[PDB]
Amino acid sequence: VVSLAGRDLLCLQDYTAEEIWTILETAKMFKIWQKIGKPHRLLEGKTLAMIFQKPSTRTRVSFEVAMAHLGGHALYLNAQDLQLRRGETIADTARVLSRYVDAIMARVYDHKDVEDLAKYATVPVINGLSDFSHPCQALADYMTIWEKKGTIKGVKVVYVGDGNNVAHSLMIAGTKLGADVVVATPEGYEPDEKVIKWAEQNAAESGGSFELLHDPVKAVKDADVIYTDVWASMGQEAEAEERRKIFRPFQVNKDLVKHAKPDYMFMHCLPAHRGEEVTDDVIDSPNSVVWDQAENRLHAQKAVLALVMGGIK
Amino acid sequence: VVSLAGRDLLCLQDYTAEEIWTILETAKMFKIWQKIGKPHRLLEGKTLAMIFQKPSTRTRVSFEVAMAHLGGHALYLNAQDLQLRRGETIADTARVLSRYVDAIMARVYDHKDVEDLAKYATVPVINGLSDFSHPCQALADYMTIWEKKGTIKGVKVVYVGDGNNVAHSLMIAGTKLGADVVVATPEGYEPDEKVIKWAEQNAAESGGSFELLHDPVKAVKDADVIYTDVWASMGQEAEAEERRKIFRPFQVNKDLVKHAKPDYMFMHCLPAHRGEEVTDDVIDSPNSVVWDQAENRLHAQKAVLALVMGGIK
Amino acid sequence: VVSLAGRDLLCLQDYTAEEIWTILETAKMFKIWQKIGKPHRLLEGKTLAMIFQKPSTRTRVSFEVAMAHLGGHALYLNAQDLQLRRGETIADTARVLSRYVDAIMARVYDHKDVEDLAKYATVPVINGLSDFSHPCQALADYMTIWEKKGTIKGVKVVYVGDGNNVAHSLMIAGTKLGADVVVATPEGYEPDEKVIKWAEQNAAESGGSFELLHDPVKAVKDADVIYTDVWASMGQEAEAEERRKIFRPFQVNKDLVKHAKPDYMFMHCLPAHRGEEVTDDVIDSPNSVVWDQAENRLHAQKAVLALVMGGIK
Amino acid sequence: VVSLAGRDLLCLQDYTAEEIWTILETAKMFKIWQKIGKPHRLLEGKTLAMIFQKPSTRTRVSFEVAMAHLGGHALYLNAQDLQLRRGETIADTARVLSRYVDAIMARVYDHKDVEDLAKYATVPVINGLSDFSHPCQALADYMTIWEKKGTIKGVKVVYVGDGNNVAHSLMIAGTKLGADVVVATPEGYEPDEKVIKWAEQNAAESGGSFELLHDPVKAVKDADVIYTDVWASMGQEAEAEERRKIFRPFQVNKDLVKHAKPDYMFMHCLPAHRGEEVTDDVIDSPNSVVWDQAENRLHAQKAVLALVMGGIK
Amino acid sequence: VVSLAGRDLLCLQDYTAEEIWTILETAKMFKIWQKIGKPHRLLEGKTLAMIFQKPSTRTRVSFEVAMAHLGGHALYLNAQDLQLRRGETIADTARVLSRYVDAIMARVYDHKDVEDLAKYATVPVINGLSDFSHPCQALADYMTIWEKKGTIKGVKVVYVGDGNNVAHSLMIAGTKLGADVVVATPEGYEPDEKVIKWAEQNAAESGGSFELLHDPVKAVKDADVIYTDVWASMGQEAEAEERRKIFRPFQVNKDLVKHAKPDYMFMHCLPAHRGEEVTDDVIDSPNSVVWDQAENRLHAQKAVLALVMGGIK
Amino acid sequence: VVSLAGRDLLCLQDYTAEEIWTILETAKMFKIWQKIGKPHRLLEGKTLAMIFQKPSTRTRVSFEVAMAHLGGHALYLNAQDLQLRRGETIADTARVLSRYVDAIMARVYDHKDVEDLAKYATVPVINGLSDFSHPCQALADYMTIWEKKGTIKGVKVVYVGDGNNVAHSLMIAGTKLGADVVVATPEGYEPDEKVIKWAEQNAAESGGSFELLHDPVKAVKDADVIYTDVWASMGQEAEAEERRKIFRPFQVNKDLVKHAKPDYMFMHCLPAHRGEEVTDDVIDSPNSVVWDQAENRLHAQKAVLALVMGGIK
Repeated sequence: VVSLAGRDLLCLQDYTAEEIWTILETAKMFKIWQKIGKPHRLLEGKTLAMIFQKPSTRTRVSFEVAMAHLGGHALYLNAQDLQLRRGETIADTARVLSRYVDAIMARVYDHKDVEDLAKYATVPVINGLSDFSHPCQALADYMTIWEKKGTIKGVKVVYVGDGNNVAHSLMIAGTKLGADVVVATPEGYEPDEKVIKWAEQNAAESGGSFELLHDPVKAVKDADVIYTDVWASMGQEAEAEERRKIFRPFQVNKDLVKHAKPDYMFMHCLPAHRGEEVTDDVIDSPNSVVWDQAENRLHAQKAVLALVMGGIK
Repeated sequence: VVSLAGRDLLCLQDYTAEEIWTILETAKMFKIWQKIGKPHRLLEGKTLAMIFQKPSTRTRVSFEVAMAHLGGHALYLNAQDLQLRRGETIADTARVLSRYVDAIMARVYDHKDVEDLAKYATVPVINGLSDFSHPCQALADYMTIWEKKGTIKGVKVVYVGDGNNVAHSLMIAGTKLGADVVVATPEGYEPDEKVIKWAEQNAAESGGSFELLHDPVKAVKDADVIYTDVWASMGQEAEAEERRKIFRPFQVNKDLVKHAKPDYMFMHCLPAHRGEEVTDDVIDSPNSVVWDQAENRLHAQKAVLALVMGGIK
Repeated sequence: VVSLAGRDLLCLQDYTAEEIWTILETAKMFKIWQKIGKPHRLLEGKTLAMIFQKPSTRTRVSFEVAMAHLGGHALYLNAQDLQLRRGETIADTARVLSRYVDAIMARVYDHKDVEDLAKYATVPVINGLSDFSHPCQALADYMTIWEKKGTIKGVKVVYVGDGNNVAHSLMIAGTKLGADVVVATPEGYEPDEKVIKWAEQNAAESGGSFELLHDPVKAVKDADVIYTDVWASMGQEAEAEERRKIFRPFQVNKDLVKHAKPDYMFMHCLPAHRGEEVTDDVIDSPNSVVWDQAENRLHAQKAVLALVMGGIK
Repeated sequence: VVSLAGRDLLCLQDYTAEEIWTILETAKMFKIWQKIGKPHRLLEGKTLAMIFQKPSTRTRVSFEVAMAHLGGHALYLNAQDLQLRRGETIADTARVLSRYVDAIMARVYDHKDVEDLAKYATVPVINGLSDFSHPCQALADYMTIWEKKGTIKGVKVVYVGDGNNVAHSLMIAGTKLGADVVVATPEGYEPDEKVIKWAEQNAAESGGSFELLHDPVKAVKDADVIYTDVWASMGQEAEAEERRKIFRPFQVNKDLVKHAKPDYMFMHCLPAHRGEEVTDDVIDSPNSVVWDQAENRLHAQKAVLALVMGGIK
Repeated sequence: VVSLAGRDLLCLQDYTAEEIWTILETAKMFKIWQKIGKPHRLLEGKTLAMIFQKPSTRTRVSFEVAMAHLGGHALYLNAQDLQLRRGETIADTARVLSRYVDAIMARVYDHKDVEDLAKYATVPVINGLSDFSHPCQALADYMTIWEKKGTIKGVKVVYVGDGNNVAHSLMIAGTKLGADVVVATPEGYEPDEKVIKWAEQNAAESGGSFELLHDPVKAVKDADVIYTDVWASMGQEAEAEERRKIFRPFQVNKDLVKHAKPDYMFMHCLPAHRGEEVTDDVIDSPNSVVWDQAENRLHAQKAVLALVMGGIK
Repeated sequence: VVSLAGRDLLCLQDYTAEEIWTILETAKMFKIWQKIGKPHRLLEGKTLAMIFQKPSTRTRVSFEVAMAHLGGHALYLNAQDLQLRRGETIADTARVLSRYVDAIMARVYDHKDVEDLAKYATVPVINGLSDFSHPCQALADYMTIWEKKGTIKGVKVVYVGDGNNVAHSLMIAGTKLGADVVVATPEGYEPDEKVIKWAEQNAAESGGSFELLHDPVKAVKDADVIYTDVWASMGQEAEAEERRKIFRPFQVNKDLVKHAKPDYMFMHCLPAHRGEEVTDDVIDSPNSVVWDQAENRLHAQKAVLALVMGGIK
């Protein structure tokens, strides 16, 4: 294990497999503490400023509950209080905030904002969701796979659907952890080339693999976990619901799933659009693991805060 | 007294008189603890997610202060973060939330929502206000009557004005507790028939009574407590202020009150529209009890949280 | 030092120099406690209701972090939950709130509102910002000057730009503390005459001085600290950016500053509009003290809460 | 309330109504503490020797759990370890035991034994069950009636079946508490005359009443609570199951019960012989209260130990 | 890991591999805590009623010591106090007991009794030994194999001798955990067909295997652990010591063992009948692991109590 | 004083006078702690397994109360749970028990059993009573003499009656402590020759003495303490009450006692058979000290547990 004291968590490609393992182990520990009822208020009086430039309840309550469990306090800054680059330069808000709080967690559209926030920060900055990546989710996801499957190594996890931020992060972490990851997406909707390049170099070292495809049924062959997420042009509606014809084939359903292992795990980072990317039969099939996966958002984030704030000096 | 560990509080007709008494006694106890300065952080590290689909400060601060006193933490979810049936099925948000928090308190329009929330919950669900009922208010109200009057039994409490959610709850509880309750409302504005039926069966058992009327001065005869609330077509304005001509006669004022006992108590669940349902002379007369009644919202809710979360197993 | 138990903090002209010194000393103490890592949860279970009628992050997080450090809890009431004089008379909300919380801190436009709030309160009311004054800022400001300069007495602090609320408060406190204060503003934009009168009577007693001027370069002569703030017709834009021609001469820049002492301190209460009232060269010059000044908002407010709530009886 | 420090609890006729009320109030308090999860280890290191001359699980686990909750320790002495008058004079075992433990609770056949035990004791002696009386059960019983019914005063509690030890105690307490008690038993099986005499003198003072009868249906008329217990010649079997013909008419069943109030409570001190003294329809009817009644054995005994051992001097 | 809060432990076929792993991990943790001397009284004031319908010291002291370590209290109910279906219906004793204690652990002959106990319970019920299964032993056993061998997966554990309750449980767990399990028994003495069917379906999923045989030397080939237990017609004696001729060939001895791996582990759940199923040379050979295995009964049960009682809500 | 950490207490001839003094001093200390109400839970979480092969309440409750006072837990194993050499070799039960508990205290017939128990133990073994000796009683006895008489040295303690286990131990300790001990017994009923030899060698070193006699009146001449115990063929009854004619002369009574010092102390280890070995006049004469002596069983054993378990390493 290694110290992460004072670190930022913008993107996992900055992390070594050992650092990402440090967080999963501490998280497993905290999860057990919690199941047996053992208190662990390790951050009394510590404060975490959560800046939300676009709502997200799962992230807001998982970070807020995580801090409460550790005895600290998360303040919730909204878009009606905190636009970033509007009433003051991002550098200035970072400077002042770092005089009051102990760590910042930002949920922002433009990844460059969370990056600017970190550069002038002085206090650890965590990325709860940007358009480029979602690290906290990957940690929860691989934590889940690790719990259920017993290992992350030779597991074929395949993501089907639009290549977005969580897709990026599933690639970066799994490939760093040694998993054989494959992503299948409609032709013009594949992950950013930079992260694809990343995924391949990462893969060499962890004897994992990465593989882009454009045919779901091929991708999902003999899969251990099938993962999906909501799809493109979010806010599209009938007035550009085009995502339907193109993405529709990718919908995780009874038939697609049939190509995976009998004991495959279905994952989705929520929210689900039952009917689109996934059907009732799947999310609710006993192969579904969406809730344990949701829960691990609490444990995993509980570990990164303790690790990056607790290691004080 | 009885355990309420794990129970939901959607409507008091599900509660026995003993269960409602359990909460009032624990509440009286907590109120005394508070007056003498004795701490009682019985829920350290416990979290309560408050979902507000429509604002309400009295409820928001009474639940939030109640949890702070017990050492726990209430997270406040707004309408800009949490519409219910919009970005995800109510069943799904209930499932995920119940993986993070320890109890949910919802303030929603449609009572069916709080009901759906409870069905998929796994964690206790409390109804802070729906269009059908307001249990937390009745508990505070009867707690107040119990304090001041010394008993709830043979007390004639009469509600005058539109038959709404608090009207429903005043009927359900008082009639369960043995009070002689009467509700007087303009002809087309009387409580839901289902709760009226409830009130009558309940009344048989607690030797109380219920009685619908349509003439305030008759209703308020020899009354111990006269209760009122804001009136109909809320948001009506001059463009359908019709509530004026019809409801106006019901306005609790110096003359109406004159028919009640000399030592009658005036109650209102706030907010007051001084000038409409009640006049300055009344809410501010020494017969008014609106503030002690407001305060008991803290003590009563402090008891239901401790009772339904504290009794853990 | 003196007790401030139960006091309100609407405006510092109500305070004696000893009372304002009591708060600065307690604040210095709390700042040292904090630097050495010594806990001081003096207000466990205490709650502070923050009413924001107009956003302000620096105030919101400084009060919220201050209460967390003391072990209490601040509830944040927004404009979407709490308009003041809309759904209920300010007297009524004050009455009910004072049945739940231990102190109220209001950020409101009309100073008369914070004044009405205090009159019906029962619980201490603190003014986090009104259009007439900003006491919490002056305390932080003079605390900063006291730290850096070693004294407040014979220090010439000069404010340049529109005479607003913070201008009012810089005058009232500095002049009460014995500083030689001067305010320079464009001809039709000078501080309220009432506070100017105040500043002069105050000055007699503390052998300080006050002096209105309309020429920045004269004002800033041999100055110890040069202070500025954002300027007039806020929300003006190009459609009445008139503030430009008139205020432009007042812009704190390399040349203006050149008239001050070599070791002068530049202060600004933030937010800064780099380019308008101040330029990059100044706020970022090593003479700038804007961040220590921002930080002292935490320590100073931490002292007023402890002082006005801690002294319980 | 009054001190019971150092007292013995052999029979309730030695207790005043105030003393029996002291124990019920302390018990109600402890019950609430328990429902909210508030610890109360008031007897750390204290030990209670339980002597069982004839098995009884309900008593053994209720006393043992009660002491664990208070942080003390109950040692369980069986008939294979402790016959009383066999290997040593009862006076001698009492003397030695009182050098080791803090209170003794004995479950013995001959009431004279528990009486001898107390005479040489030095340490409080509690009677968990003798052939003459069962005080701990009456306390639980009247506690239950008090909880459910709201008072003990004008409540008609009627016991039907063999007049035994619990019958004795129901008479002694209820009549001391002001209840209108009636006992109906087959002709040759009525309570001891001494306790019947007691019941009548007691009744005068508490405006209650007592009344022996020999016709169940008459006895149960308009009853609030109908109570029964197992019946005569225990161990009789077919070889003297005579109790059948004679007692059979007394069996609490659907028809008998029909004469009581609609909201009557059915009580039984357990064990039940479903089929004999009571039928499935009754013990399991929602009018049955046998389990809350069983539970109150814990709370009531928790109060007598705390009261008679806690009040140390 | 997963919550087991409120669960019963009658048979491990109800448990997922993850749930059984949750308990082993928590157990490993508690074992380390214990070796370093770190306290963990996680269940203060909690009580566990142990019902023994047939003696068993190893189980009685392991559960009793486990609860003492956690700060709770186990009450021991014997056959002289608690026959089940004798003086009262099993449903009734379950109801009353669940009003006093926090969990029940039963050691009974007929598995249907422990099943009935759980159905009317309200409080978690643990099966310490029935004629169908012994879950607590399997957990200890696989915990031991996991410690020593480093994994449970590809380990060939073979059980030789009468197919009884522990045989059932070794099959159910090992096969659920992925081990290659084989059971060899004399022709008419093989495990129940239902559990054999279970073992095979379970095996498919955990890439383990199961295999019934009737020739010990074949069974023990290349085995990692050789397990045995006492044999048939217990209480048989010379007057039906028939078990001798038939079972004798199965006796684990120097020769049989010789077919296993050099580093094989010998396990037995005790009591041993040195001379029958195993010889001095084996139980005492350095390949024997019977005591570490016995010890893990403490750690494993310490984990299930903490897990099923500690996770309170 | 000296450490006794990890020691066994089978027989006091293994102990030096300093070791036996270490225990008496620690015992005196614990007795004072207890009289002033000072807690001393020195063995939290520690467990003591008491194995009783033949009942004994005084020993069972003194060890059980002693452990409760120290915050540990004694488990009571009976003859219906633990025969020693029946269902498993004594070596095996010792091995397993020593994996669960922290010390063992055995009450067994055959001293060789307690000796075998200790040989395979790993955990301290204490002998609460065997047929050869009763160490815990001697410690209490000499503690008593030490308290009352002020010293043990030149005190003539004489034992009259059958030479049994306590006789053995009175000889071994007193003679080790320097007392002048004499034992008088009917001709064929004198202490084992081995311990008599012991007593004489021991006596040389502590300038005490030992002396066997067969005439009580001579023995009791000028005695400081006269000690007796129950007599021979226990279970004899009229069908071999022969002990009467032979032992009768030895009965401690008014006349015999008359030969002792005026301030002599009468001791008996209980149980007393008032009428046989001693008469009412003696055990109850103010010269009797049987109860203080009984009480010191608690203090003395409280010291050996703390000493042999507390000194951990």
